[PDB]
Amino acid sequence: LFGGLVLDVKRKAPWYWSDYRDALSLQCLASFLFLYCACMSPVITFGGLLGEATEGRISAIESLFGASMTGIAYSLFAGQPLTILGSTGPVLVFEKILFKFCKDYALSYLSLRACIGLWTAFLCIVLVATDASSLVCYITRFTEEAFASLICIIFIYEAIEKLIHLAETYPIHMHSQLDHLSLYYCRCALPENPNNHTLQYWKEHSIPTADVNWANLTVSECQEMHGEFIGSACGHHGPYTPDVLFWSCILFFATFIVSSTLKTFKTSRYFPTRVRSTVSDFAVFLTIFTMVILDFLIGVPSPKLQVPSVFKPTRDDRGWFISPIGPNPWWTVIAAIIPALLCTILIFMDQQITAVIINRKEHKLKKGCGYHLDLLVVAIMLGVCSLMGLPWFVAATVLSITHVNSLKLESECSAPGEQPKFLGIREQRVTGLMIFVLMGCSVFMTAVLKFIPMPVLYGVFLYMGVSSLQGIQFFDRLKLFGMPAKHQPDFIYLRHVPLRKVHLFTLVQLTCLVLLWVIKASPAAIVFPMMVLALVFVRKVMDLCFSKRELSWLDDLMPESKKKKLDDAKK
Amino acid sequence: LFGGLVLDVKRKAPWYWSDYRDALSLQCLASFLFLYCACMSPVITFGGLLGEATEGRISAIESLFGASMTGIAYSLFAGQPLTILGSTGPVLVFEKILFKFCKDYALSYLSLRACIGLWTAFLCIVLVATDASSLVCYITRFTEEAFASLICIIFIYEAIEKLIHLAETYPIHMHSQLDHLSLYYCRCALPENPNNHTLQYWKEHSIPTADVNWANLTVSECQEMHGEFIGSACGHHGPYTPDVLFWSCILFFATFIVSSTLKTFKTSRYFPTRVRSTVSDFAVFLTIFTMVILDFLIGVPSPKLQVPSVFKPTRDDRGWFISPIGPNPWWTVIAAIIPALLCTILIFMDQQITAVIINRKEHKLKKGCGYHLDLLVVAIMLGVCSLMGLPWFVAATVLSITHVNSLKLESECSAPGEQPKFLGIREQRVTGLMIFVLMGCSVFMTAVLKFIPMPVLYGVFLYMGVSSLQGIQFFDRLKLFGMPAKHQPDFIYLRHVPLRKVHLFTLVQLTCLVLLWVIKASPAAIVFPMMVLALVFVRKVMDLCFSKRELSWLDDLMPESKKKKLDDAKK
Ligand code: NA
Repeated sequence: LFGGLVLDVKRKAPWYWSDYRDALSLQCLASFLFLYCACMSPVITFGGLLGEATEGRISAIESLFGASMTGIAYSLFAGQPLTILGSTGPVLVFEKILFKFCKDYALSYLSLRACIGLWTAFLCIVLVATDASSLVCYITRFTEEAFASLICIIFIYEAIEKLIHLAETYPIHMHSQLDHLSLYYCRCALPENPNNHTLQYWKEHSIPTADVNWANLTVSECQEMHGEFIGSACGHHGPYTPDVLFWSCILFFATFIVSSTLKTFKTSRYFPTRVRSTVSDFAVFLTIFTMVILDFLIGVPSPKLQVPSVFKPTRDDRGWFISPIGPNPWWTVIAAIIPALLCTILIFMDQQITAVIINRKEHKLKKGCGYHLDLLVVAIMLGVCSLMGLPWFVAATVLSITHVNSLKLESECSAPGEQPKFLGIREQRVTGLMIFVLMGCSVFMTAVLKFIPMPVLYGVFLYMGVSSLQGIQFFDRLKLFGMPAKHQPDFIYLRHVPLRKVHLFTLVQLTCLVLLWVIKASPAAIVFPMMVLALVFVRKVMDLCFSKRELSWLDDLMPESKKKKLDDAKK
Repeated sequence: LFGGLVLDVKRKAPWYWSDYRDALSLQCLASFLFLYCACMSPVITFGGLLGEATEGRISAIESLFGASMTGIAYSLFAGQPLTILGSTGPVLVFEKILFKFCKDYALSYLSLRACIGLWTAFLCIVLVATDASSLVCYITRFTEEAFASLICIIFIYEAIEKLIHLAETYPIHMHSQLDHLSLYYCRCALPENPNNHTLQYWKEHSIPTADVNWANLTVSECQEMHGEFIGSACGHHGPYTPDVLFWSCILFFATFIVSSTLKTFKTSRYFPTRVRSTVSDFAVFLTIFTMVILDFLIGVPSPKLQVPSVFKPTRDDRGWFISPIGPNPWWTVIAAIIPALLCTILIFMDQQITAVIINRKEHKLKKGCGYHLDLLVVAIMLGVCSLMGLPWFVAATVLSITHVNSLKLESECSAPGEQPKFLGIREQRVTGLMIFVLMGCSVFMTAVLKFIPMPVLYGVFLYMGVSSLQGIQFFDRLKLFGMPAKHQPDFIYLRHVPLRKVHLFTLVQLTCLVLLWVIKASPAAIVFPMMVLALVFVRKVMDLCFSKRELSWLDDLMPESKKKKLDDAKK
């Protein structure tokens, strides 16, 4: 109820200091380096992708600042501070819709977006007052996993989409004809039967004496007269990249084989435990390090994550921090209630589901946890980031899970080679702080990531997407389609529910994935969070479609390993 | 004594028909398909490499003809049908020196080599008459593993090394730095301040008015015209290749990863076992299938394997069948006894050590073998090859072993995935025949391998090298010196033979390996076989340096498999 959220803080304050001294060097150092690089790339790409859309009033710097701020407060005042936030599809689409709505009565974007951001923030406060942890517990595995797994796959989907997309901006000579190598050339030249736009572009910009200069230009230079890249070395607007496409694929493919090699070192027998694990958690940093040397030696001009080195608010119509919201006539502010209310619901439900996925019996919880405090800290930080007109980041699934696995407490007497002991997972509360502090300080740090190529981070991302789901029981079953039925291990959840019913839960769950997939692909697509509601309604039905016993074997709330221990000790 | 190799044939007669009907498709098909390709490129690089050496007296086709016969007869008429007689170092150097010796008193090269070939054939005939078999016992695991490990290590190195050479002969740019890509050029041009060498080459070949040609000649034409390549894309003699390095590396890595993935699919569990196992054997065939297709589609010119379709003598002044030697001074033929005596010794020991390495009991077969038959068919094949003026071939290590490992019976009764029972190996002896049958018929066909570039054959080569060294006990151990003794792998040495004693033995084995290694690298390298002699002498000394019980564990002529059975049935 109202004033019952105090109990969360009271129940985490004795533990608060005790969770700093928990932290160690040689593990956290590595986790911080890993998450620092990981977290930086989506913020910048998102900031840019969003920059074009909301017409140059938002850019890399605005996303960097809001992201620094958010990370610093979240890692301090969260009742589950192990979620490492990252943007999602509803925000990106929502902003575009806000933008399309903001093409009439469009006197300031910023004042309208602060009014919308404030209404949804304050509403998130109204939700934590009433009924934020009075319904949350009604959920079960079907829906939480349908949501988690589907999202995780998109993580992989855009890792690949990122690579294939590059393939469009970097083409190749499709048959080299080396004998004709010395004949290859490409020069810029004037349009032949030129379009009006090229025509208008040339006239109104006033370029004098272009003929002495048109015989050969640099790559940027031709793009500014809009001329044809004519030659036998031109098959697309972008010249024929010799090697970027095919090196990029080598970087991409080598990372996903090598990164998996490094994380499985933990169970190797060739060393004692002390030099083993410590090679197996520097992994992402070593893969960044070696692909960096290979790229340095044999110089392919492969893309990198670039960050600007100039510090400013963009468009000269922003202060660093700007309070005023007067320009829109007053009524629009009142009219914003219906979108901000749809958003407070999508934001609320995203957050809470993600909290449910952290607060399972996987990634064991040692101490108590709070829903209301978690929601409180996103709601206050959403309100202030919106008050400074900066980008929003919401608790993402795969990021939280990989953050939680990198730092971890493990036994002092490990079995010879085989049988590593999980023995919990760490919560420090200081690397989350430092990551977003050091990424805040990287407005003027441009050298460190510029070298770090884009492809190696893309592999890191896809590997991340794959390894989060090794603990999600559903994917295991998804991969059981071509597998025979006598070939699996004991898997108690298989022995007392028929094969026909196992496949039948996988087909239906897969149907709702396919259903999500098409709603995501609609030119609206914001129904998706609210779809988790329907996945609960339908779920209840299924007790009658199939026996209640028949779901107490799969969705069963306690994890499969424990029930294997339990049922074997009964017999 | 004499006529004592007859027992081998008497012991190979009973099995004769049963070892064709033993033969089964898809485990033999795939092996043939991978080998056909593998063996042709091996006898093609050695025939063209001898061609430059013998001023075009011996050709690759002469090499194809000798190879087709050498293999065809051997797989019919030997005592081990899984040995493949490959293009080996000793031949080349012998032929060099011989060519160098036939510059004083060397009117004819072909007749002199044929006389030596008949003499060394003859020397193996008196050797094979008496005691070919008895002296085999003096060779043991020490020497054979030392010898073998080095050969496989070298083979792996020249897979990688050959690839480096391709990048060296098709030069690459350190940095493209794309903006100036379009600015780059290189055109052929007349030599300025011409060197005496190109001055001379130009003059005597009589090619007038090259100035009108040298505005811009093609890469092939300029590179044999000794003209200077002048431009910004020529830092060196030839323009930088856009795509050859990265495409060759993609074929190389890809082939090395997919064949080893596929070959371990036996111990994966995605399908019923019967349809599982068939896929793994053809994987080499599958890597070939898909890479030929991919290169067919988007082409990157890279060197491709061609064979002379035209069936002829070389230089059109030498008869096919040639003639019996007679023109040379009679005495030179008698003088050839000493070089040929040297040759016989090395040929007998090189042959015999490879045959010992195949006829291990960890390499056991459900059939016999005959050393004396193998030398005998080698001796016939050595005389006929020499009388017809063709290249000789001595037993190569990796080819014979990758044959053996590629086809092996393995049980399908096993538990799914892990533990596929070893159940001996497979010696049908019908694939060797079928390989060499198809390259014999594929001497006037060239269309088959013109569409397979070298790099993919090189990735096959790297897979051959890595997978081959399975059976070598020593290399396993070298890789266990890092492993501690807390959870050390089960090697017999820990309780029966002290770590100190295993180490002293491995260090002395390694020193004699490094000594065989420097000997190989020596500008003679005739001395490589006689060293094997020394490896015995040194073996004897240790009979006073150590108890004999403590060395019967790793140099046993009964495998570990038997010791594991014995020592487990005692306790
Ligand atoms: Na999300």
